[PDB]
Formats: sequence, structure tokens, C-alpha cells
Amino acid sequence: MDLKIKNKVCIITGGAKGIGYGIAKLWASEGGIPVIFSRSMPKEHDKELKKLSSEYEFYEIDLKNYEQIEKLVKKVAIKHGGIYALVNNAGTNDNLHIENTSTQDLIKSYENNLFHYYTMTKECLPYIKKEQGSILNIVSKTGITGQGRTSAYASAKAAQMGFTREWACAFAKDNVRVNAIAPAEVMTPLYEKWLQNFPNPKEQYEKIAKAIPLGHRFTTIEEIANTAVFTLSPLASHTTGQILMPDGGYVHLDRALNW
Amino acid sequence: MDLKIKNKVCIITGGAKGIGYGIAKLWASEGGIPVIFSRSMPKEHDKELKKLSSEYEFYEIDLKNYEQIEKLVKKVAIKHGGIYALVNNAGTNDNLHIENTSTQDLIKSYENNLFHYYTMTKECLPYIKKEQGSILNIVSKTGITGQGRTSAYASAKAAQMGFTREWACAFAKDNVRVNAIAPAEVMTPLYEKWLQNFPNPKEQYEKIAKAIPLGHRFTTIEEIANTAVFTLSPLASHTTGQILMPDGGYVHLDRALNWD
Repeated sequence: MDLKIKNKVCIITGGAKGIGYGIAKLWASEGGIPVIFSRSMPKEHDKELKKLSSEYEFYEIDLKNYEQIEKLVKKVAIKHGGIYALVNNAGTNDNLHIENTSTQDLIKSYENNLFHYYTMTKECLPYIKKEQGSILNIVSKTGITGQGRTSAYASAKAAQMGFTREWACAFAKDNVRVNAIAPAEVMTPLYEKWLQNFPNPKEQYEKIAKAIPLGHRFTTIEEIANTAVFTLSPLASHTTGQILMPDGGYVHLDRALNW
Repeated sequence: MDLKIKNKVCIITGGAKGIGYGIAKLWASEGGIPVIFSRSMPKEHDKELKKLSSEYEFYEIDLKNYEQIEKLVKKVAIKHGGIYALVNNAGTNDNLHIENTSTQDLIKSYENNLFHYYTMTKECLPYIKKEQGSILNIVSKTGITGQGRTSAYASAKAAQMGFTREWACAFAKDNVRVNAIAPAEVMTPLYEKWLQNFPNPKEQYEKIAKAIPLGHRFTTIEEIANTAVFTLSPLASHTTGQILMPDGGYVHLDRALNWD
């Protein structure tokens, strides 16, 4: 299947690790040019991305600094001639519960998880409109389902679903598509380290994983990336405003399901 | 992108024309083997599918005949060694409004549009489970949004969304994925024929298409097929229970949206 993304530039925030890095590698392996906006880039990942895409670039960026985003997005467009797509992905679940988190720390969490989806999209939009490209917002099941001790992350993820619908409305006339992917449980190196905090890591994994109908196992980075890159590509040219769940059935299947 | 469907068999009901045929062609272009279950097969379409896949087959079938379905699904599995996927797609919008349609005629509509989704899936399931394959139900925006003068079609399409969720639950343990695609307005030769019946076909098209946010134009068969075949493939290996809308924004974006 020819995704028709050869030499198309995609900026990926938080693209140096985890889901974002999986999207970056697949974008490059399909002929696209990934541009990584992250605070840091592991040297081994820089090496692999360079092997996959000779025009790939890493831009060291503090996504809480709006002026740095404006400067760096413009440098990307100058270097490459334009931008076809943006994947907003930087952020983490910081488990900030309302009952012991101040409003000020909610806002600090939004600085880390929410506001740069807006700033990045604002600055990329003139270029993405010119190329009739794509915006993809990586969100989370938690913005749909809740979780119970993570008010700041849950509301940021839902806000980004709202941006997805709003920007889909705003730019459909421009033939710019705007979609989101809501992963549920995705195995990443960071998740693996978290599981290793537990007295029995395999037991904790199985405790979480048994609630996933399809295979009682976490989604893979590859599975998220496959749907992300297909959705960004022109082969998904009438898909907009969608919140996509490649999640093993986590959101939609009967909560009581078991083996 | 390597979809990893080389030599995998997919049965497509209503696969001789329109959306089903687009799925069949793309399945074959990507290395899969499409098997078409329909009442008839255009000669030119048979020629094109054979050009794409020497093992493609057309089986003439009355999808209201459950025993013929049983016998022909078995024939496919014997011939090819198994079945990886099923696309349930046969049916039409017959615009049967409740106020002037008897319950008997509702049921006759279900014979045309609904019951064979169950029968086909029942008979394919042992084979698809063995191959840890995929079931894809083609439904319609109308099962979600309603329309207003098509009770039989709307309820059949919604019933099939129910089957999608139920079968996803039933066979997740078997690593069988079950999903649906809900197209909105898809340009097909059948749609073009329907439009040509109006005194002003262009204006009728534009009246409908102006309500589609992405481009004020119908979805293409290729757009439906691309999402269908990707979803069927092992690359969507954690996608199940989904009702997918490649639809230009028809279901989800503000109904008031316009280009002003």
C-alpha cells in the first residue's frame, strides 16, 4: 500500500521516545521526513532516524516556551520548504487528583500537557493549509472514560478532543484533516520501568492487561503508529474530526467481559 | 506500507459493484484473494479482478437462501484451504418509511439487507477463528443519524453495529477482530444513476454535497476501500469493536457548518 507521503514533512512533538518515536520511524520508513520537537533526543534514536531519513531533524525545544515554538516552527519551514503534517504528542499522565492539587498546579500541568497543542498547531497551520495536510492529536482513553485520580490529564486530553472537532470544522474548507488517536494501554519503555517499581512486575502487568478484551495484552507502539500514519496519509483523505480507538476494545466493549 | 495480506482469502458480499467492488480490487492489488458473493458479476469487473488475482472467484448466490450460504462458504474453504476475512456489504437503502410499510415488508427488507450478515458470519466464523482473522460490517451513517423515511434500512444498519460490538466481545478471546465502516455519501455508479433521474442532476448532487464539510463532495469508493482494507489487515491488530467514519465530517461536525 503506497501511502503517498514521500518527502512530506511531519513535525512530531514528544517524538524522541515511546509512541511519538514509533510514529517518527514509520513516517520515515514510508518515505516521509520526520522532524522531532522534544526536550532531548537519545543518541541511538538520532542515529536510527538519520538512517531511515537523511533529511530528518531534531529540534531541542521547551514546549512550555511559546516564543521558542514560533521561532523553531519557522526554521523548519525555511529548511524544508514547508510542513505537511503535525502530530501533537508531547505530555505525560501526571496523576494530579483534584482533592490535593491546587488550581495553580492544574495550570502548570496544562503547560506541560495541553497548551502547546494549541501553540504548535497555530504556528504550523499556515504551512499545513498550503499543502492541504493533516493534524493528528494523540490523546488518551482517560479523556473519554475518566480514571479517578488524574483530573489534570483527563481534562487536558478531553480538551484536545475538542480541539480536534473544532479544528476539523475550521479547516475542512481548506482541505486540512484533523483527527485524534486515543490509545488505552500501550507498552513503552517508560511503562515497563513503571511496572518494575512493583513487587511483582509481571503480576501488575497481568492485573492491568486482563481488562483488555483483545488478547489480555497491551497495545503495541507499532499498532498506534500504523493507524497514526495511515490516518495522516492521503489514503485517509475523507477522514476528519475522528477520535480513533485502536485500543483492544478498552473503551467500547462490555466492562464485564472475561475469559 | 506492507499490509501482510498476501494470499489471505476475504469473502465480500455485494462485492461485484460499488463499495464492495472497490474493496475487492484493493484487497487483490495488495496481494489478497477476494471471493465475491453476489447475485451477478459484470463481465468487465470479472476481467479486472482476474487480472489482479488469478485465484479470485465469483460465486453466484441468493443471500436469502441460508442453505446455499452454508454450502458455498464450505466450497470456498475447501477450494482455498480456509477463510481469513469476511466483508458483509450486500444490501441497498430501500427507503421503506414506517407509516406506509407493513411489518411483513419490513421483514422482507431485512431478508435483503440484514439477515445474511448473521448467516455469512456464522458460516465463516470457524475458518476466520482458525486464521485469527477479521470481520468487517459495512453499515451506514443512517444507522447512527437516522434519515426520516427509511425505517427498514436505518434499523438494519444499526442492528449491524450491534452485531459488531457483540461479535467483538464474543471473539476477542480468539484474536478475531470485528469492526464496521459507516459511510455517509459515497459516489458510485448506482448513486450517479439515481442522481440522473432528477431534472437537474448537478444541482441535486450539490444540494446533497454542500452538507459534507470536507470539500463539499462525496466520499470516493477508494476512500472507503482504503480504510476497509487497512482495518481488515494485521496492521490494525488491536482495532476491534470500532464503528469507523471516513465520511467527510458528516456524522461528527457541527450541522451548521458552511463556507461563509
